[PDB]
Amino acid sequence: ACYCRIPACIAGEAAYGTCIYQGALWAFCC
Repeated sequence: ACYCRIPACIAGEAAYGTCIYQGALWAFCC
């Protein structure tokens, strides 16, 4: 599974780009 997160990816996750969702920019994390 991957996730859109604010402010950042959590433990054991790495960032692969961004999400644009509900008018904000999120980290795209897997």
